[PDB]
Amino acid sequence: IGSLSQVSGVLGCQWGDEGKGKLVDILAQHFDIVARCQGGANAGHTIYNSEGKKFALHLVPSGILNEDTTCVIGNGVVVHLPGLFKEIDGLESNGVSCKGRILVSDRAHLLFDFHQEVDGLRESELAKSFIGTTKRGIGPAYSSKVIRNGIRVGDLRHMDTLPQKLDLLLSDAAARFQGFKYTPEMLREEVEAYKRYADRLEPYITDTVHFINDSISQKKKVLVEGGQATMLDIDFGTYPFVTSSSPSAGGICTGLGIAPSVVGDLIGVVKAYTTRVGSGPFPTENLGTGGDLLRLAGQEFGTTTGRPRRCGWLDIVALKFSCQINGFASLNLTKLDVLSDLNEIQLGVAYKRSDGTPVKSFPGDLRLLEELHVEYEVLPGWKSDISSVRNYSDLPKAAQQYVERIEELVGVPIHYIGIGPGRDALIYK
Amino acid sequence: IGSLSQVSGVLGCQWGDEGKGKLVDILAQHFDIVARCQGGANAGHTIYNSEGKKFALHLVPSGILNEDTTCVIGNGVVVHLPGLFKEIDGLESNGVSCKGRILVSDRAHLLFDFHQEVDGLRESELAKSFIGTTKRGIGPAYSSKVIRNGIRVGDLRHMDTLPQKLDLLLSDAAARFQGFKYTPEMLREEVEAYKRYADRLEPYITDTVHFINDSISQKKKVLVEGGQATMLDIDFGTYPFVTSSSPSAGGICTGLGIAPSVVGDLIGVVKAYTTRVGSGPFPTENLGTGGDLLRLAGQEFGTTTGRPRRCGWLDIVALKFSCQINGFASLNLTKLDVLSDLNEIQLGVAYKRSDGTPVKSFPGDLRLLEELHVEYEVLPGWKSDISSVRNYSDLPKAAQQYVERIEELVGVPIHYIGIGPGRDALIYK
Ligand SMILES: Nc1nc2c(ncn2[C@@H]2O[C@H](COP(=O)(O)OP(=O)(O)O)[C@@H](O)[C@H]2O)c(=O)[nH]1
Ligand SMILES: Nc1nc2c(ncn2[C@@H]2O[C@H](COP(=O)(O)OP(=O)(O)O)[C@@H](O)[C@H]2O)c(=O)[nH]1
Repeated sequence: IGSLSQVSGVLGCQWGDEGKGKLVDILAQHFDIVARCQGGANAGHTIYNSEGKKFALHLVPSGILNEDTTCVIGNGVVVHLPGLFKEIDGLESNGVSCKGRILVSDRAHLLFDFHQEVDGLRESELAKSFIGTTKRGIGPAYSSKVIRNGIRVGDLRHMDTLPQKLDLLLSDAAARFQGFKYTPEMLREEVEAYKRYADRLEPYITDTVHFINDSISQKKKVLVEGGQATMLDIDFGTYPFVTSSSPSAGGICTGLGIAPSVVGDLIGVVKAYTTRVGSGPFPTENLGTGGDLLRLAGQEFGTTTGRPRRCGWLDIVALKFSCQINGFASLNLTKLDVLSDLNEIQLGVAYKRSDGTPVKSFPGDLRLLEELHVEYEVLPGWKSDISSVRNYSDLPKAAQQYVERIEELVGVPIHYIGIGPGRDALIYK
Repeated sequence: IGSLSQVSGVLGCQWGDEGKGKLVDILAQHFDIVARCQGGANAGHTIYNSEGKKFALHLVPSGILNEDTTCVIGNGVVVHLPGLFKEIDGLESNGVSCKGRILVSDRAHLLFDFHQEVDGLRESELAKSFIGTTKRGIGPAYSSKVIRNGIRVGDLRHMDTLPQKLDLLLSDAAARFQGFKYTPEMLREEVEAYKRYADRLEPYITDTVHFINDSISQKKKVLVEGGQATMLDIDFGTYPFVTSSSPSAGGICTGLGIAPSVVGDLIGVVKAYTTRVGSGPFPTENLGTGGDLLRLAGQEFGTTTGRPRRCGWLDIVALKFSCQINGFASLNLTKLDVLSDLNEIQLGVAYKRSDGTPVKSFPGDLRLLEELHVEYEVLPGWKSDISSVRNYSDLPKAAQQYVERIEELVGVPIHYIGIGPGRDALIYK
């Protein structure tokens, strides 16, 4: 743990809910800075302190629980101020003092209220391939960024031109969707509202790129927190069933201003099995007993909705893919304890076409991904409670073998084994 | 030169026309693969072969002149098929055989004809300050990618659904801009057109991610080609006066599927001074005779338009910035020969606010970037022709000192010095 590189990172290997939050929180004990690089409020990093208090971070980096840690919100992120403050409010009321510990990049883009209303207006137009995003507005935010008419955090320091920028964004949104209720009164609404936010955010705004780099040359330890998993990447994911950001290792560079040569060891958080929140390709998805079971044992339900999340077996093909894309040094096999009630465990060892020809690497073509079939391997499951095991060799032999099997197949070793939602529930290897 | 890492790369440090094309063409001799990772057709890499023929690449990687080199168009790119073929056509008629040498990623997005018409509709609609783009539609291309409704290269293998995707994109475009002439006839137009493109492009389409990665473990040499310069990066540039892609080192990872730990030595192409094609923040801009002379000796005029480009002194503040963002190993100081007529050469050494407070690092705030003033340094120029100098020590002492000074202020060594547009006009150090 203390042998990690000066600039380490934590990324997701599957489809989003691996359990990075827990890891970052545990790792932040030996890191000066914890910085998020991509995504937005769409997250939901759940952590439990030393006592057992349930903290569900969204924008604020998971390392916010460590008092001697400076949290940085990078440039690749899309901050929604109303929500950011609300998160800070309820964070300080629960103990953690966020004063001068949350550095918000001035190059990061502002996700506005209209961005959220606009995202949803497009959902009622989608066919059977609708996204799972409940009007969050991540797409529209990055849309504006790329178009180059979006507003950034540093733009809040020029309240004179802010209403001018606002008009355009709102004009674009009104011209597009007829359902968008746009009035000259609503323009003045967010202008006054964001003015208060601008005054409030002021102390927070800082040059992230400069800070990170300066800190790095100052020998300060930096732990980058992966927004989501790579299979949700805008490029390497299961397009179009992905997020608009870059959960990949590249997003650390583009989202923080760090050179590739500066990025150190990356730990890929892999769940003992797999899950997927929205719709789309899922090769190892189980729609029966084992599926309903993994969901209950892992409590794989929406936190805000309670909607059942798709469950399946650890996809080895999809995992080797994420391993090469990010070049992970180590892996964090989470939710191992979920497999404690399994008689026999399965692994998605290979892909093969309808016709029989083996599939090379994880394909980008959604169709081929929904046509092919998986070749499983069955490992003997241990049937004993393990949420109390602290050492490695104390683990049931069947469990050890499962871990060791994933390593043999993937090539990347596992140094972290999660066996419970607890902060202390982690087996080092 | 042969000491370069297995996976090298060449990126731009200023605002676009540094001279990478020349360099990649020169470096391609010792590389098995040359791959573009970001941007689109907006490029204009000019190169001269052994004889003196002027080749102006756009989409095809600059290493296309080397017969034993397989060019790869990564996934971060936005290919406009009509233009790509037109380029391949006029390329093969000029000698170079592109058969089985241009590998087009299946995960790359397709820049459509409507994307170009749409892009131009937003500039004429806007009042006052524009962008200065030739209406190539790079922005809208990435817009759709982010929105996740954009069509990719691999989607051409499913002609049955292709017309469905088209309708959405065109619907989005028509709903937004009233000026967009959309008819059910123009839909079928591009459908039949792109069917032909699909059949023709078929041989080219390959899994870029897999190819690159597999090739790399096979010990094949890969030279990544930087689209443009980092000061034009969507994040680290001078927003909103930047491109929609990531010309940064990160773009190599997100645009190719290469892990940061895999990316080797990056070479930063720096002009002996600075230029800027469009409008926007340009600290070192010289509106006097100094810029006039600088422009003429450098031939800084649009190739397609003939428009005069903004000229200035080598910005050290902007250069150190790009150097930390990409973490360059070496630099390629280009167009040195342009300063051969200069009595004295200046360097933008520091930034200072209106009140006097020093501006730490390169700022993101465009306003601050247009308010601050630059503190220059004046070095004695050599007044001799050097376009024929082959060895380093053969260069006038004043020239050597200029080179060594840039290395002292920046911290990154210069191993390549350009003294002419020629293929052979490069001094190694
Ligand atoms: N049962 C169990 N829960 C775990 C384990 N590791 C983490 N968790 C919990 O699983 C949930 C996954 O974390 P979440 O915040 O949703 O994932 P994130 O996407 O990385 O933010 C959290 O409630 C964790 O405390 C484990 O080994 N077993
Ligand atoms: N005088 C002079 N011209 C150069 C030198 N290096 C490159 N050039 C010219 O300027 C161009 C530089 O940018 P260009 O190729 O248009 O695109 P890039 O890919 O952004 O470099 C070259 O193609 C040459 O014609 C140099 O050392 N001296």
